[PDB]
Amino acid sequence: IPTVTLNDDNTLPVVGIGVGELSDSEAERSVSAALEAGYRLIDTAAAYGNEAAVGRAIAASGIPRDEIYVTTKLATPDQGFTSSQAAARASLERLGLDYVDLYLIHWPGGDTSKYVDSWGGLMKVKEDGIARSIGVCNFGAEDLETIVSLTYFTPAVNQIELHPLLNQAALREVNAGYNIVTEAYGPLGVGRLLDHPAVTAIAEAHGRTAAQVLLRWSIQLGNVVISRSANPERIASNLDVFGFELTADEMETLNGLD
Amino acid sequence: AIPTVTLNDDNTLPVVGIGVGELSDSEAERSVSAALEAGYRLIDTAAAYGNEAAVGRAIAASGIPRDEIYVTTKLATPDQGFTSSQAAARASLERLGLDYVDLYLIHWPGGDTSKYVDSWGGLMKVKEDGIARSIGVCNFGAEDLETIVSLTYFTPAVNQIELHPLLNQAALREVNAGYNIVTEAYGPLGVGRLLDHPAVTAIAEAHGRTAAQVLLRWSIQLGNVVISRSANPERIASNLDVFGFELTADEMETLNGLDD
Repeated sequence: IPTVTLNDDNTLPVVGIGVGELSDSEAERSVSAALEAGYRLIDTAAAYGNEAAVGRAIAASGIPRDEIYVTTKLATPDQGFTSSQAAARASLERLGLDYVDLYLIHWPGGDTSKYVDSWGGLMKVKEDGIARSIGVCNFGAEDLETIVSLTYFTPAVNQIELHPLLNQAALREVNAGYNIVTEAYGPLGVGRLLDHPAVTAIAEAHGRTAAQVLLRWSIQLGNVVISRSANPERIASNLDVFGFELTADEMETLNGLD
Repeated sequence: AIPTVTLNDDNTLPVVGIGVGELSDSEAERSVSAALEAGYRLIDTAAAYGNEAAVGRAIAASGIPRDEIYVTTKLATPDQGFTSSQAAARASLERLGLDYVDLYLIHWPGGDTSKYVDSWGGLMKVKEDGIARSIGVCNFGAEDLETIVSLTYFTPAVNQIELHPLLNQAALREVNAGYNIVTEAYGPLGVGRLLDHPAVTAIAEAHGRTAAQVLLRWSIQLGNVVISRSANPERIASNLDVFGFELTADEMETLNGLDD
């Protein structure tokens, strides 16, 4: 499956699975199903409380470590320069891993000093080999300008809620301007977009599912797209989004919903 | 006691409810059963979800009097139209195993304006016939609302939209209030991420409440009906316990400032 090349020369798959709001057993099952299906990009977070579960599914998968792309995140209670560096290490211990592929600040917050410090900490985390790449979630233009101007180190990724009713055109421009990759989560709009008349028309034109169209659109925007879990049958279906492309007109239609 | 909102048609709905979007029949039956046992009475389903029969099985199985339960379902987009929406409402009732629904909604306006205007006229008949106590819409913008109100003279009771502190819909809530339309929020946790937002966590700590409880309480204090995505029996019972505390004006202001 296709990759994007990050500004630090590392690569990520353009699709992954997220495990937010999953219990330990649900998380472990979901990751294990996704890996069997062909997913390699796994999105977790310390705040989810299920890193150990995800680590267990990874270890049992029998897939080589270097083919898996593990993302986790700094929990908000652990924000800060010194504390973030310890937090990343604590996540590794829970995951049973020697490194993660991508490590993210989960939220900037209104205290600029805290997220600036967190970013300086994550810079040390990358330097130390603890994370291959570093990035952020839900940073606006001003938040990005602040870390770039004060630290001189640009995030690899900015993770944001993105779907045709919230297409994030403005922020994608800002992201791309800094050579930051946009990572989309919530690609289905809380399930509602699966019945959107424009989505259904395009799905029917291609003989694909509504979810497939939603995902393919996001991929064609240049996004890395994270699907929530899921079920073995739907997981396999969602991954099957590289055998068709949406036309310019189809893109324009979906682009006009926001 | 779970408080209600009073709709423009004089009917009332509980201020909190559970949704079964993206659930299998098995999951929906389990989630609705759990929610009802925990004290939820407002249930949000849709024809497009394909789990109406499962939801209806759970409602029937509960033994709770029908008149204490508030069932919402929705017109699937393939069924839009004046004549077809009236048939669709009845097909939903048959799947739900019910004689009426409390709230019946157009799922999406769509680019075909004639289609949703006709759907709206059909739903007016559905309400006239007693098949739905109240009728409304999802994801209608100001132009969509002006189109249906100007052409049909009948105002929706509810406008259901995604709404959380990173997408607070202040503008659409103003549009809705101008028409005396109740805003119904879904995705109140922002795909789960808001559970770890520093401002939410500080306010949760101030109250000795969970982050989810603060997020739902905020939405309630905005005047919304708030639908929670289906969760575990432990979580859903916790999420329902949002009426023994109140966010201060400062706390509201903080959570209101997150979407900029």
